[PDB]
Amino acid sequence: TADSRKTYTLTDYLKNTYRLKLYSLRWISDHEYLYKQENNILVFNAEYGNSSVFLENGHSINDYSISPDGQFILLEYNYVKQWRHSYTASYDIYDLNKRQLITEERIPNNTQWVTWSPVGHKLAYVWNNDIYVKIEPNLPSYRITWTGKEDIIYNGITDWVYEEEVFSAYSALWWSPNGTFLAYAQFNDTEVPLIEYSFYSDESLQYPKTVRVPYPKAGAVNPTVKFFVVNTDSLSSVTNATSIQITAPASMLIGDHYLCDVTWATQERISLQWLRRIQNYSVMDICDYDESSGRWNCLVARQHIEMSTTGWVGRFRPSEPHFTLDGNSFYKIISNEEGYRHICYFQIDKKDCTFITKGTWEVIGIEALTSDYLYYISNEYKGMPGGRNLYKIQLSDYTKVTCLSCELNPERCQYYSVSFSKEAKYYQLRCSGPGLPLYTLHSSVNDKGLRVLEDNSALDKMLQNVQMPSKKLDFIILNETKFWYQMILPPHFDKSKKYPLLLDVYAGPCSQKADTVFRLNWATYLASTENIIVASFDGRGSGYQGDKIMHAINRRLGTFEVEDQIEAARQFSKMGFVDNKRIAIWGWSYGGYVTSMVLGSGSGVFKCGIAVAPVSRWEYYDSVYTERYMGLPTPEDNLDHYRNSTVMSRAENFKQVEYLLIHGTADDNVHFQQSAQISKALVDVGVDFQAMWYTDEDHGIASSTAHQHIYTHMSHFIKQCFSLP
Amino acid sequence: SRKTYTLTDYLKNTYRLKLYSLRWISDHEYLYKQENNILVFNAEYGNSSVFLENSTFDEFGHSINDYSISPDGQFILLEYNYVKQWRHSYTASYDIYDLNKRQLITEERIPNNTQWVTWSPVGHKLAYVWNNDIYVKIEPNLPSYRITWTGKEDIIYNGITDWVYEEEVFSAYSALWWSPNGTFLAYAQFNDTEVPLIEYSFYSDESLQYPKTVRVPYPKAGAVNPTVKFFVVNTDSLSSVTNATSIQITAPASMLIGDHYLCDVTWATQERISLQWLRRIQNYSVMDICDYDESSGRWNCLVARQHIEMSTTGWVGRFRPSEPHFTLDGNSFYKIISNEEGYRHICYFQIDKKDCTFITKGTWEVIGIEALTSDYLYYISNEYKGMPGGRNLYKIQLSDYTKVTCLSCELNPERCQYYSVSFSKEAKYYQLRCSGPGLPLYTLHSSVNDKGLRVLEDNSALDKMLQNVQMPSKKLDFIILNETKFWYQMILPPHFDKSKKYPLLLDVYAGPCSQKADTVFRLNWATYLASTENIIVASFDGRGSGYQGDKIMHAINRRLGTFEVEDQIEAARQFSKMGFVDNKRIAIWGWSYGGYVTSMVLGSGSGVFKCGIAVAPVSRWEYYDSVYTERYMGLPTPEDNLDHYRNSTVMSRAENFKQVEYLLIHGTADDNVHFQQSAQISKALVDVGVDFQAMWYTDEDHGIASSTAHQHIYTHMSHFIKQCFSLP
Ligand SMILES: *[C@@H]1O[C@H](CO)[C@@H](O)[C@H](O)[C@H]1NC(C)=O
Ligand SMILES: *[C@@H]1O[C@H](CO)[C@@H](O)[C@H](O)[C@H]1NC(C)=O
Ligand SMILES: *[C@@H]1O[C@H](CO)[C@@H](O)[C@H](O)[C@H]1NC(C)=O
Ligand SMILES: *[C@@H]1O[C@H](CO)[C@@H](O)[C@H](O)[C@H]1NC(C)=O
Repeated sequence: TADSRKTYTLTDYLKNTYRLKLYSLRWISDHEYLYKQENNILVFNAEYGNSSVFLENGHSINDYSISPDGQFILLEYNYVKQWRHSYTASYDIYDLNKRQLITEERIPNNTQWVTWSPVGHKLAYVWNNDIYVKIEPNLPSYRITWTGKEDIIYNGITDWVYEEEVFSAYSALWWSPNGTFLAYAQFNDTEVPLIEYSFYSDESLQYPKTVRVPYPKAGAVNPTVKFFVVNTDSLSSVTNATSIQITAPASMLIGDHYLCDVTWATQERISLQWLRRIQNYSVMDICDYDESSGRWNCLVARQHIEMSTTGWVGRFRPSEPHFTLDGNSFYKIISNEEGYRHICYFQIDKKDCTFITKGTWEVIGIEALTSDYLYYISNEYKGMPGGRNLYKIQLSDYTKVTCLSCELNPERCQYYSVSFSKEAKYYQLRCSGPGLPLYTLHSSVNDKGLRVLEDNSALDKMLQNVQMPSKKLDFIILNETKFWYQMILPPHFDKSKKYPLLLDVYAGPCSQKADTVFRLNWATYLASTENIIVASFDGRGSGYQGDKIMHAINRRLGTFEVEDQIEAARQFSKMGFVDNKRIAIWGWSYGGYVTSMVLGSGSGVFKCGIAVAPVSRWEYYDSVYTERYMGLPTPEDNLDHYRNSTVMSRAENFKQVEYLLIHGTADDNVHFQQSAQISKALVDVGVDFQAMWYTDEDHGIASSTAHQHIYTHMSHFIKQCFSLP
Repeated sequence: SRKTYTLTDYLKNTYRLKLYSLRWISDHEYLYKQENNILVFNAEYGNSSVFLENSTFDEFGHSINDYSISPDGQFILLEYNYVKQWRHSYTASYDIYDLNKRQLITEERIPNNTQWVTWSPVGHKLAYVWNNDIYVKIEPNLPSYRITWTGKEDIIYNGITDWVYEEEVFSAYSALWWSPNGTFLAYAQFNDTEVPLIEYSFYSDESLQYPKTVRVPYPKAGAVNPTVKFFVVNTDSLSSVTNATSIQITAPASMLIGDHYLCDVTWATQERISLQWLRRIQNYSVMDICDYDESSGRWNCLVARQHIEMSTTGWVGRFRPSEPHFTLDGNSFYKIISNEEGYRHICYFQIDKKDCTFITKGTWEVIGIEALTSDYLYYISNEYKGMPGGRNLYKIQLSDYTKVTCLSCELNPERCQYYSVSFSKEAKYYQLRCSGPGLPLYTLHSSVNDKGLRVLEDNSALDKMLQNVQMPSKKLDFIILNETKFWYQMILPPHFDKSKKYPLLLDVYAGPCSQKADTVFRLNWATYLASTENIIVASFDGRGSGYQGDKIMHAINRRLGTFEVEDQIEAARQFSKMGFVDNKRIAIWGWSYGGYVTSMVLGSGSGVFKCGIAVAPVSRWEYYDSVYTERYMGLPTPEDNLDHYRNSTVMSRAENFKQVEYLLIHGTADDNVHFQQSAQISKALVDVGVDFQAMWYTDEDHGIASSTAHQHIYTHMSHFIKQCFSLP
């Protein structure tokens, strides 16, 4: 009479047998959007529901991109991945009057970035590290920049560290809304040291190649930045156009520093956010074009400073300013007196700022700013850090708070994100759990529910045939403070049996792993098929619960986060249904670091662990991330905690545990170096362990074949550790 | 019951073999280090005195790695700051102590980053290499004379080898040869300008923030090789007012027509030198004999004195052309050469005649010529009892070479079947070294009447320790497959029941030229496996091992990864049907060429092997070096042998690994078999969805021989095997 449905199996996960539909769409105006219906790209109506085929069923096309004036379309193909965001591609442009490929002045192959202007059909592209502007797809490119040099000078695109860590994007250029100006950044990596690693390629390659990338590790030379802006409107200087530099404020010129972002606030006002390499001080420069000359006016009474007292500035970087349409006001998320991030309103002419939200909860992002409302996401509802809901607040009197999503579907839906059309006339709401993802469309006017876009009924019906695990989300209180955790529980869970326990850890700063999101992943398999409980715990300083929790780790990575994982397992351990002799832990990247530090703790709580692409020593990781939390590796600053918080210093304690260490050899992010040094430390101390390298894989180990292999291999390891035939 | 031989005993050298390492300094005396200081011994009577007391307060301030006494006993050279490079390559600091006073030499010292130093064969001249250039000192306390000016890191090598010449050709770092006197210094120059680099990462100390890329000129199969020149200097010509002049000797035109190697150089007299050259298609070698012309300063290589070596069945020599052994007069020499039925025997040559007379014959092989006097030749062979894995010393009369005496065969027939020998100057005395199958035994003899003089070391101390350990036994025997017998050994666990069912590890190497079944006493990993874990460790010599004639050896010519692999499987099969072996628990492992075989075996689909360990395997011959690879495989081109290069990769057999448990191990700083090779294996297994185990050892080279890594790799392999064999 026991349940005899199939379980959710490893093959299920790897083959993606059970598909989550995500209804991915792209707004193209205020009332119409783009959606791929299987083989076709449809255009839809927001007001109603009429759709029409836009493009229906040699070159595999990676993406299509239409100009804001509807007259041309770009398609990229021959797509070749670089780093996380960076790519090269070929581009051809077609007409939108006569669906015909433009034959003449064609964008070069090996182009690195392309972008329409916000209006009209202007195009700027980056190729061999220099910026080019096409006045029209048929006419000739104008060369804006002549300094570009492989691995040395980057114009209009980022170098490695700016791509991964500060911009989270490859693009380093910014059209004015007019289309008049084109702003761009220039990066100089001349003195940045290179990470070099072997790349083995196809078996046919007789000698291995070595990849060389400018990559500043903690306390190494950082690249330098310059900011320029060019007038594309009138630039009759066809051979040599004239670029106008805006310097950082003298506040920044005292040492090395970063450009964090640029925002055009109006047609002739641009905002620059700079940050010192000691990332506890950031300045906002407001710069105004003066038509009498060709200069810009930054440094004045318009500077807005942000200092961090108990940590660093922002979560992963200073918050983005949102400007009014007549932009001499802007809204920005800022940590307040009690240490919770809320929205402050700014006036551009001096003054401080005025908060318009408050409470023991955090605004995560401002999603849209209209002439009458500000929309934002927060975890206010039900006091649940792991929840996310859409809110709107009235502009003039900001007391008026409506939640747009909270009560839509409170059982199924506790984790919302949003996508607004042009002018925020409509929005797609995206519910990511704990139910099956639910995707709805709304009009802002009365924010009425128009339609349900996707309800994942299909998946739901399939899953009825499968023994699926449940997820429990709750909290424990260690010394005065609630700390949240989640458990993935085997089907037909029986609190009178003993189950093995896998702690899934990331535990990096700014981070959150106990949440309300629905996932089908490796944990799903472990719970369903192998009857393993998979838990996650957010300790000090996980994110989204105030600075007192988040900043607890400042200048002291690999202490309190590791501590809290241990004693979380101890508490989990005390409940009757957890087998104390079969507790394990695994994690990736920062999670690999914490796993390794836990296993080397000597705690005696954990039987075994798996570390995938771990950091091992903070001097090995990039300057922007680690220096944010760790300061600089010098005697004068924080060298001392840099040295006592390596994995290698704890190798002796690994004698007690079964350890599995995995790393891709072409990891450009966390370098194979880091695991190479862990293994050497373990060897030197006489500790046995298991290892696996993945040839030519990077940080994601994300090739279809490698993806399957790694999870297969980890499943074998876990099962043997827990004595599961 | 008694204690077993445990893994720790192997790793910690608990039970040590004692050696007796001596250095003949004359025709009747040898040096020997006893505990701390250096003794000099009279061979006839065995009495000794102190040559150098236990007082390194001459340096005192540096700990000495090694040292070297000048031939005339006047000086001692000590090295410190020893820094390993490749297999034989290293760099060091050096001081010279003048033994006939008390003081070290302080002015005109040997520079601190020196790459190689050697005394002359007599007297106390010195030649050394520093920044890739050769220097000579006529006296330790006189200034150095610079001989070469072209030296350039990683590009021009004077007096020292580049990678491929060090590893594969000379088997040494040195590329200089003093004449016997020695008035002349001969040296080779290597030019690696157009040789592609192998690049790999070196991670170094934890404190190194950025990994460094190591770049080494290394010719892979069918790439641009280094070129060589050869010179000789008249050292007696160096004076305060006289420059160094380096006379070139050019290769013969039969070599100059294409790519070629310098194989070896042998001084025949104080005025006569032999050089062996080898074509890159290694089917053809030429030996030149060159005479010094007094009033010219030239070296004359008469065409009439050339001798050429060709093969049909295969390549020339075992790993290289054999060495010539010249008579005192220098007008004749003896060389080991393959005969009509493919057996290596001693041929006698006159330097001006092409036709050579064989003076030994039989279905066995001469391994080496050890000594030549005016009346006898001494050599080692495996003739005795028809056992290819035994070695005995014989002597043969030069006149009636039909008169042969075996000098070691019957000295101790049960305990001693594997000998090597060290003769004195002019061969008045010799030390016999017995290496198995019993405990090592060292003896001294007089050549006069092959009288035994005394036992030097009998390892009595080790035997008595070993009486309290459960030691395994060694069985050496053969099977016959078709027309031929093939030899194997088994390490047998103590208490060995021939009806009970034992798990079997096949220990394999099986590279060309090689031998894994023999008479040697070893304390190793297999000893622990047998003694502690009760596992039988077998090895098998198939096609094309030595030392059993060209018929067996050349069988894999141009076909690496075929018959070698077949024969290991067959061997396991014939072991299988023994009542004392469990066919459900057969494993295989090997290192280097042995890792390749292991891998090709496991990927075979044989069904024989449950599991397997490959340590630093070759996976694809295009990845390995020109000299070794092309010897057996020719060139990777359509017109030659590319078809089989492509047919003999481990990667091609990836899908067949589904059925076995595979552990793949490789050091990341392997300069010899590059990590690339295992990296391609792993990728091919990944791409085919085959699970396996892996281990890298960062910064370890081909031998994985660092103290801690050695310990780690063996305990890791032991865990793997035991779990394979359901042992623990
Ligand atoms: C309905 O939407 C389609 C999609 O583009 C559009 O073409 C059509 O004009 C819409 N219908 C009306 C009457 O607006
Ligand atoms: C980049 O910086 C280097 C080193 O300071 C300098 O020589 C060079 O002029 C800079 N390049 C540009 C285009 O600014
Ligand atoms: C050994 O004794 C012999 C015979 O008395 C003597 O001639 C010789 O000097 C001694 N050798 C040494 C090195 O002690
Ligand atoms: C080394 O060979 C190159 C040819 O590639 C040549 O240019 C150079 O002169 C050679 N060096 C010597 C010392 O002959």
